[PDB]
Amino acid sequence: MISLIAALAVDRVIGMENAMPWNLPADLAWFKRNTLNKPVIMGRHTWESIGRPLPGRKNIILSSQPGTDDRVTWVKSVDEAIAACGDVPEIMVIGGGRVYEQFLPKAQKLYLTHIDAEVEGDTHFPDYEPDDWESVFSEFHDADAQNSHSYCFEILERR
Ligand SMILES: NC(=O)C1=CN([C@@H]2O[C@H](COP(=O)(O)OP(=O)(O)OC[C@H]3O[C@@H](n4cnc5c(N)ncnc54)[C@H](OP(=O)(O)O)[C@@H]3O)[C@@H](O)[C@H]2O)C=CC1
Ligand SMILES: Nc1nc(=O)c2c([nH]1)NCC(CNc1ccc(C(=O)N[C@@H](CCC(=O)O)C(=O)O)cc1)=N2
Ligand SMILES: [Mn+2]
Ligand SMILES: [Mn+2]
Repeated sequence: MISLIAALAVDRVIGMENAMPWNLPADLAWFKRNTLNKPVIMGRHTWESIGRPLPGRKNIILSSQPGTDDRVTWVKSVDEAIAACGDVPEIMVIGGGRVYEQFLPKAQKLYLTHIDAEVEGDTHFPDYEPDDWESVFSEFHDADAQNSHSYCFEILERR
């Protein structure tokens, strides 16, 4: 099964100038917890924004160019990415925008964080048909001393 995980600000913004302007440690804890010990698939731009391999996870990067780092696995197509994961229960697709768009039709599950933030961005989460998805978990949090915005963890499963 293929899953997508993402953090969306208002108007499905997910990034700006190859970075994420907000800082939500609670959300990054949620990301870690839901990805650890699973393969993660990402695009090249997202690899360059993270800046390092994510520990405890098989890092798989999509790029039409040859790899420039043997600490991670490089692939050249969507099908090859999926094959490189092997026989695992859950593949996590961690973006960015162009990668998300390609894996959304294959995905059975979405892990979305909705952040109450107004941010100008250049990258959006793909527009998905709400009828196709059933919310099976929701958890709202108010802002606190560590998290400057209110946010909502949501898990959706394809109907
Ligand atoms: N808020 C969130 O949840 C997340 C936000 N982001 C943000 O998204 C932005 C980056 O997203 P985006 O600009 O769309 O870039 P992507 O991360 O989606 O990566 C795009 C690159 O990945 C390669 N690629 C994608 N698909 C293929 C394919 N089928 N075959 C071969 N190569 C492929 C290409 O590399 P190449 O050009 O070398 O061929 C392409 O240029 C950043 O700002 C990041 O911070 C990222 C993840 C999560
Ligand atoms: N919900 C969600 N939030 C995000 O911030 C996110 C996402 N999903 N999907 C992809 C993505 C891409 N960018 C990044 C950037 C940094 C880390 C990172 O440093 N993660 C550490 C966090 C450790 C912690 O704070 O607990 C990790 O080990 O996963 C991960 C993904 N970011
Ligand atoms: Mn197999
Ligand atoms: Mn806010």
